[PDB]
Amino acid sequence: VQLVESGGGLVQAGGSLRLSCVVSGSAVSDYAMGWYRQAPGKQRELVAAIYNSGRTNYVDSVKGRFTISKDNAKKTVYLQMNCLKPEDTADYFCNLLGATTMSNAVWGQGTQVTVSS
Ligand SMILES: [Hg+2]
Repeated sequence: VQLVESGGGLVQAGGSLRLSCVVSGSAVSDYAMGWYRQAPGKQRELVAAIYNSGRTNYVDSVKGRFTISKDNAKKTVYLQMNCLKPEDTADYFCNLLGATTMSNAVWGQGTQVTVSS
């Protein structure tokens, strides 16, 4: 898969961002997708998942604050990020679910989110 993230930036605590992930091919239509984040001294962790049916789930720390969605026609996955806190500072990536362990996974450059206090 080919993946290009955008929308990150510097934001103030309490603010909002909308991240986009444009995917080549039909991955958005064919596979469950997720948004991941990698904090300074950590590994990539799944924070939001969207399943083929349109069902979603979230890690507890972002539930109610972040919303994952997709547009099949635009081959894009979105992460609406509200109620941002400094602890959300991280590099954000989108990918097929399982990409942290599955063979031949490919990652984009990610998009950096920095939340100031
Ligand atoms: Hg909130």
